Amino acid sequence: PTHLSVDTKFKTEGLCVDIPGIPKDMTYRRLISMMGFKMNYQVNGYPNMFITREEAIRHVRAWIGFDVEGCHGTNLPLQLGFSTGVNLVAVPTPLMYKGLPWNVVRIKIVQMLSDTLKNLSDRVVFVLWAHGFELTSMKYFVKIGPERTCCLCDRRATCFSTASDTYACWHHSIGFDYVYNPFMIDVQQWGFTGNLQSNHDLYCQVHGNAHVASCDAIMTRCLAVHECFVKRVDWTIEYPIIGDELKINAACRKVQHMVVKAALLADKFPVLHDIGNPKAIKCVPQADVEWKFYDAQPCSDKAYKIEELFYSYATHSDKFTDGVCLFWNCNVDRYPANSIVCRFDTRVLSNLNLPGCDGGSLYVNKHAFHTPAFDKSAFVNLKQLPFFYYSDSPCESHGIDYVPLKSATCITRCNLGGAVCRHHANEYRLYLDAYNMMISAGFSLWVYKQFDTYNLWNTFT
Ligand SMILES: CNC(=O)c1cccc2cc[nH]c12
Ligand SMILES: [Zn+2]
Ligand SMILES: [Zn+2]
Ligand SMILES: [Zn+2]
Repeated sequence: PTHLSVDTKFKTEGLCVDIPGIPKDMTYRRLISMMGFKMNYQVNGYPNMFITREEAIRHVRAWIGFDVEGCHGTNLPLQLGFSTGVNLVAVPTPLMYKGLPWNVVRIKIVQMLSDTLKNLSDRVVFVLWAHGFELTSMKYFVKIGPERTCCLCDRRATCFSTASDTYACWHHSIGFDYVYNPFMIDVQQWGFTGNLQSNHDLYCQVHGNAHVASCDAIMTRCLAVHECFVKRVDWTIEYPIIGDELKINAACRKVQHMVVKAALLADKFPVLHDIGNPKAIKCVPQADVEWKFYDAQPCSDKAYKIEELFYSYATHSDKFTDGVCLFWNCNVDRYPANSIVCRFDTRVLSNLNLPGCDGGSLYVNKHAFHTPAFDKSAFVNLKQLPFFYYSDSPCESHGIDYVPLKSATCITRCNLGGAVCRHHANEYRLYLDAYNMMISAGFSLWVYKQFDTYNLWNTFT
């Protein structure tokens, strides 16, 4: 069982208000036929328009919530809402657009999906809370057939043009009018009691219901993300490389060793309390410090209460007041004052970060991590960690042309002694690039208020 069988049953109770008299017994095969799509027995890579919950999770970057509200059935106009906040009105003659015929509506749909998805996925997954009109309207903007490649490149075809009779991916679809071979999934098939708003509002206070189709489309994708990434967590699923994943991850490792090593040199803490990843390793292996590890998986729902991390039942818990605490991506409600902290800012706009549930976001870099909403108050006992570069390594070149470096934040023997050497200038600039890579990727660094880089200069005496 790799794909969803067309002979699987589709619960139709949710479709009987827009479609009165629909059979209770219904397969995907009969539903697709009813929707106007002739699969004509095809073994060419597109076995079903609808996908499994598992296939949907592997393709989370393609998720676009879709809702159609029957505004006034090729007799009345339809309001087409997308989780992008777009509302289009199709006529059969929070961004809201006036009534227009399908021939122009379908052009806008291709433009919008292509701009949204080109840098995220090779496909679209229409996430629905199906009531009837969204499925019966797909024949107006969707064409299906064998799997294909773009006319201008080797990527999988996601759009079709009736004007030129050619196929294109999301990058080369300008002027294309049909969505080609889309995927879709009905959230109602997962067995819910009650309507969309009641199920959504159980877990999210951030998306309201302004009664437009995009509002439902957003709430639908939000509820799907909650079910698949907040309540259900699968860290085994790997996701393709689409951006700066390898550079961002390497930068995080360089930044972590740098910041922790400098803190241990500047304030000579005897013990370090490392909380978070149960698979974490000593980021500064040569440090003198007593390195103690505490297991806490990434919290995907709400941030950990600092108090519950010490709830040791009938035994005494450790005193974190001695030494320093390292919370590298361990999201707590209020950090202790003696901490070094890396906290992902969920508000960041990027191709790695997808909108999440209740203010949080779904960070997808090798794995999907739903992260709780960023909260500035978690850092009240700390300060924003300033940029600095520290190096005790020898001033030795080993060899890109050179411009002399002048910086107050290059903490080296050469800078103390008057002039930065070529090696430390190359290393400072590389470290500044990795630092900016990680900050721009959404990460934020915080440190105990007594942290001072002035204390680092005397480690050369
Ligand atoms: C930081 N957390 C602790 O010191 C600790 C120590 C011993 C048991 C438990 C259970 C939860 N936390 C514990
Ligand atoms: Zn292409
Ligand atoms: Zn929501
Ligand atoms: Zn030097």
